[PDB]
Amino acid sequence: NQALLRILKETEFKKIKVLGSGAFGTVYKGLWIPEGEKVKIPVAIKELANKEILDEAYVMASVDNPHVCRLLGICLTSTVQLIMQLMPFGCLLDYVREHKDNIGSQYLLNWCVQIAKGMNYLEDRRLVHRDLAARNVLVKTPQHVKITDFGLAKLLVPIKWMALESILHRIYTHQSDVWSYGVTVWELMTFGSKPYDGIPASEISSILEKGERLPQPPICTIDVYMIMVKCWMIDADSRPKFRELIIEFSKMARDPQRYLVIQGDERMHLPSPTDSNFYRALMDEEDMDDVVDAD
Repeated sequence: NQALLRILKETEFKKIKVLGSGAFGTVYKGLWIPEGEKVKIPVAIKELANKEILDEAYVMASVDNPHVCRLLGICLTSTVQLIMQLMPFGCLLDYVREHKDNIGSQYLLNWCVQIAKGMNYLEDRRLVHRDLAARNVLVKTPQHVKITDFGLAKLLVPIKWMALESILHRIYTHQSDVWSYGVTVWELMTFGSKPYDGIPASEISSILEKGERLPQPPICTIDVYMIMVKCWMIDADSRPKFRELIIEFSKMARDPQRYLVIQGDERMHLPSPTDSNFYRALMDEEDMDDVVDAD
């Protein structure tokens, strides 16, 4: 459906401020000015054959799930610029670093559920993300996270997030996405530690072949670490399925203290109904499955 992608002229938007720079391009806070109107509407803009580009943009614009960000519009000039909904809380990687040791188990486990729900939706569509990482998950509210940057990897190298077969053979599948999910979970549980820090990307493949993996995060029980380890099995078909991961983390979220050990966790519960309602009226009106609370 081409009605899902708005083609914008550069005259009706302007980049105002940089939010982050990558290898794919630069992300700006921006403003949309509807033609014939006076209002400035805050948006996010990412500046990176047109037919090949538009073909993929239409796919990205078709993504409709509470946990994957949808491409809303595009402007093609000398540059390709993408427009999506601005999310003030930013990327989850920054969020966990800036809130280190101050995040409750209920939030961490529920984020794992939500990311796996978003990836399952892509898998059902037979779509592969290719670049899942904490830097590519955004916070809509503390209770609601969303995968972003879908489509860009294919459209345009994260060795330390990649499945061995991706490193060696540039094979990308749903099951290589599961490997990167495991690394993403590791990032969250360590509050944004760098994976294999101090180790050259050039030797990651040899480290993995020797059976070495990312270490157990200090807050993870053995059951949680075992899920991560299963995500990094050499045999792709022996790794978990996103559908299974949804179920597993949803179970842990029902008894969160049994699965993560976090100091002061008893005062880091999910927000009250009052506060959850305020957050939603104010910045999260889209429909979404209820978060999993403790039994």
